Amino acid sequence: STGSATTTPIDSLDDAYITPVQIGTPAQTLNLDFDTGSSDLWVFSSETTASEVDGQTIYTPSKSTTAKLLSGATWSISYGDGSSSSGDVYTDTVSVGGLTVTGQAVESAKKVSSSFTEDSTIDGLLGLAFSTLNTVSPTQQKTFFDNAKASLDSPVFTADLGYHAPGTYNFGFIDTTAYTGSITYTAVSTKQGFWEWTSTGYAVGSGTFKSTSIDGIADTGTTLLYLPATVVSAYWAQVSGAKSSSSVGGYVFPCSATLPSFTFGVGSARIVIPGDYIDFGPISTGSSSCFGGIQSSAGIGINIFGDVALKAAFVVFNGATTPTLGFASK
Repeated sequence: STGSATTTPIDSLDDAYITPVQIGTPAQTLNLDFDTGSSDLWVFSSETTASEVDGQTIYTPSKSTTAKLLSGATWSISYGDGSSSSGDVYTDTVSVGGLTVTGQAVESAKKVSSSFTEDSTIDGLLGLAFSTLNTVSPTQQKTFFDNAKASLDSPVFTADLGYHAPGTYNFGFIDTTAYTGSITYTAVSTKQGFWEWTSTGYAVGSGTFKSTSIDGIADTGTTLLYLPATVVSAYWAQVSGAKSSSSVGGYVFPCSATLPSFTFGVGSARIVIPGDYIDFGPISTGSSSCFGGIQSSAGIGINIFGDVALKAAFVVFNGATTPTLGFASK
């Protein structure tokens, strides 16, 4: 089997992407944030504290004839941005772009933090990291990908995120029309539960390539590109007037600038992030100070190849017995 679904930016800045997901019988369609940096499928629901729901579409398990309470199961998660959610668990039928899993753990939110409430466009998350990170207790649950894997034509999914435009998540096949040149595969460590790999270096604009190992994670659920302070300083030093602002919480730059591209290495291959991808617009409405899309990972504890990087590539998440990551230009 295979699945194919369109993923759509939630706003004009590509702050996140939502993908429609069918849950239950009859289908309840929710727009979820596909997140290769976490491993829980959780949804706004009929159980969510009413004051914490503001515009989202909710899952009502009592209206699904295939929903079954997973007795005794609870979940609780906190993300790297400080947001959180928690609740109980159902199993139900879940389909993505034509691909169907029965008995998928659907984690029903009883509580969500304010950032989730304030984002009316995201109805929940669908985790695509390794199932070892799943928070369900006392019996850890498998991700959608994990559950589908054996049935897929090939044990892979691919992320093809758009710049200010829709893109695609495919399951079970590689669309050879969706990229240019070749796919370069690189090793993955699953020891932290992430799609963790090592970039071979970087370049700023038309500058020379710096060969240096950068360990980080391929994370569709993170907006920006988070890299070591040395690398990030070298980038923003090429933008007149750019500076790190502790009051804003990162590098800002004059909205009148033309940003340079940023290249990262995948083995001997190179992915180029156009400068426009690195502009996240005014820090506040009407400001001429703009927020940068490349930020320091210092104090995160890990480097993160978020959407800014990933949307510049066609990315293969290869879930073979020995997982690997593949990157192509497009």
